[PDB]
Amino acid sequence: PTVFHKRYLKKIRDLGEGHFGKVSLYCYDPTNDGTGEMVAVKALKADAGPQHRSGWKQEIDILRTLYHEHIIKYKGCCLQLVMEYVPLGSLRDYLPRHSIGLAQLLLFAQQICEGMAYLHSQHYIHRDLAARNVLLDNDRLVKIGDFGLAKAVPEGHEYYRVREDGDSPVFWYAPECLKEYKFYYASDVWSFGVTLYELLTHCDSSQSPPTKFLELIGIAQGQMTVLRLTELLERGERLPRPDKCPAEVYHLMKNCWETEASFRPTFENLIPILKTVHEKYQG
Ligand SMILES: Cn1cc(-c2cn3nccc3c(-c3cnn(C4(CC#N)CN(CC(F)(F)F)C4)c3)n2)cn1
Repeated sequence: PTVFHKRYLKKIRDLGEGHFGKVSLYCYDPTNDGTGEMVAVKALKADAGPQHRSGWKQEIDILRTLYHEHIIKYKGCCLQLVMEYVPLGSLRDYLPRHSIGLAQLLLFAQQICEGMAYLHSQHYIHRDLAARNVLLDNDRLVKIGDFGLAKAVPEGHEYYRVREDGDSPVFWYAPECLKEYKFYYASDVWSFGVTLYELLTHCDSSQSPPTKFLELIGIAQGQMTVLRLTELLERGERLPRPDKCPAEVYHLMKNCWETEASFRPTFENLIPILKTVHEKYQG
């Protein structure tokens, strides 16, 4: 509802970009003095089609109505999406550069669950839960930073019917997404399991989910990369145990990766469990 005037928005640097989105850092200086507040501004790339353009207002309305300590703060519009600047950036860019302890990773893991549990309680599915969409406020504060794929689950259904795209993050997806094209709340849990794997590997590119699943599938599979991913997943093949990752944390990852969606923990279930595991490694 807040209206930011384009003239006061002074671009500083580009922060990140997706297939049809771009996020840039701006100083909103109506004067020109030190008061100039730092804002993150998200806009639609020129190439975006009318499907992604129509679902952009819907994105803006999702973040508009989400108020949670582990969800990026919405500021207003100028359409361009004005949000808070989350100082240390994505975990994907941060972790390969800063060696963070196991205890802190488990703490970040917990906060992702609280934001995710809150999101699910508002009847929304994220569909893009990955380390790149989790922003670092400080060494003890994390936030879900992008909702480009987020969708409301229709009232009388337990899943959203997904429209098989090219920009879909298939290496973060559960088999029911890849095979039946249904996105359950339990499908975000599968992705959290992947995100936890990313945190535990410090977002190292050589150990990333696409790197690991392609070493298994092969890089010359024609139109069959998704199909071969589905069959290895249904054969019970999973990402390896991140080196130094606790055995119990791995079993919790593996349990987020149950082939049967119903056998997976909810985000609510995960919070008491991660709080305990964190407390354990905090000592
Ligand atoms: C020191 N330092 C701070 C930052 C910083 C701060 N903020 N504050 C808000 C957003 C960001 C980001 C940022 C970087 N990538 N992203 C995305 C994924 C997500 N969250 C959005 N995606 C782009 C599109 F699709 F939305 F357009 C990528 C966001 N980076 C980077 N280095």
